[PDB]
Amino acid sequence: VNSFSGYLKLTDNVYIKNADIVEEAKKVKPTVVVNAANVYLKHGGGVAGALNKATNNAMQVESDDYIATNGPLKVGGSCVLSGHNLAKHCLHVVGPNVNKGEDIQLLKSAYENFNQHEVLLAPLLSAGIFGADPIHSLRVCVDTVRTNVYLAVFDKNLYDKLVSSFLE
Ligand SMILES: CC(C)[C@H](Nc1ncnc2[nH]cc(C(=O)NC3CC3)c12)c1ccc2c(c1)S(=O)(=O)CCC2
Repeated sequence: VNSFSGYLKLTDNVYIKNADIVEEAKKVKPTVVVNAANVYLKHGGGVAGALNKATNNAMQVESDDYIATNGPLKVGGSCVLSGHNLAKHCLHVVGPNVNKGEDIQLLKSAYENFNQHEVLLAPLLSAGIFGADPIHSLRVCVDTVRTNVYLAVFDKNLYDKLVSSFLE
């Protein structure tokens, strides 16, 4: 139903909340939930692990069948698969992992995938153990995405830092 609540409005199309993306998906029932995926769709840790465990491993089983016949994605690319019990669809987006040496310029391409969907629930791409500067990831989101994006950031200190930095 795309019924989002409790978000701060940063721009006319970008919203942010201190929340777990899994709990937001259960409450909102969005048309699209974004996963911060890797190229072979191995959802072991972080955001991808939280989403997969909330589907009771259905997301990993579907992702393994997709990779067996289609092979890996590219950095900056995306794949629409089922959203299972969390959303109508899951948009698996691969942002660059700068801690593993990948190019930060590809973060723009990663966010450009969001423009194919009118409204999305999403994490902050390439943050956490992917190592991108989170303030820079928020700036790329704001400058690239034109559709309605609801960012769930599950860390109060990081949320407060992002909001303070944006309001400078
Ligand atoms: C910056 C984080 C606060 C954020 N995490 C989250 N953000 C929003 N809903 C979440 N639910 C569980 C989370 C989660 O990370 N759960 C683990 C047990 C810690 C979580 C996040 C944002 C983007 C990325 C990652 C992590 S990652 O997985 O480290 C690498 C991929 C990019």
